[PDB]
Amino acid sequence: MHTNWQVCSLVVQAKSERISDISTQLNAFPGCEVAVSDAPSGQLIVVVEAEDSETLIQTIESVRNVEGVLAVSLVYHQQEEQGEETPRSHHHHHH
Repeated sequence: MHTNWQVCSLVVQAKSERISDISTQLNAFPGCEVAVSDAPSGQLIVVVEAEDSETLIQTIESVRNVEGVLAVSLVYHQQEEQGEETPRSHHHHHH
C-alpha cells in the first residue's frame, strides 16, 4: 500500500572539493534526490522520501556513512527516544 510517508531534506555539509563525487553517489541512493548543490560551501541538499520513518532512518544513516560527508543536518529531527519511565496504554490483544 501507499503509506503516509515523509520526505526529509538533508543539509549535507561535505568536502566542498569532493562535492561532485558525493552528490552523484547520494543521488544514487533509494529515495534520495539532490535538490540543491552548492559546491563553494560544500552544501548538498538531499531530499529523501521513504515509506516508514524507520525506512527513512535506514536510508539517511547510509547517507551519513559516505566518505565526504562531514555533517548531515537533518531538517526533520525529533528528540531522542530516551525511554518512557512509565508506559502508556498498549492495545496488543490476542483476544
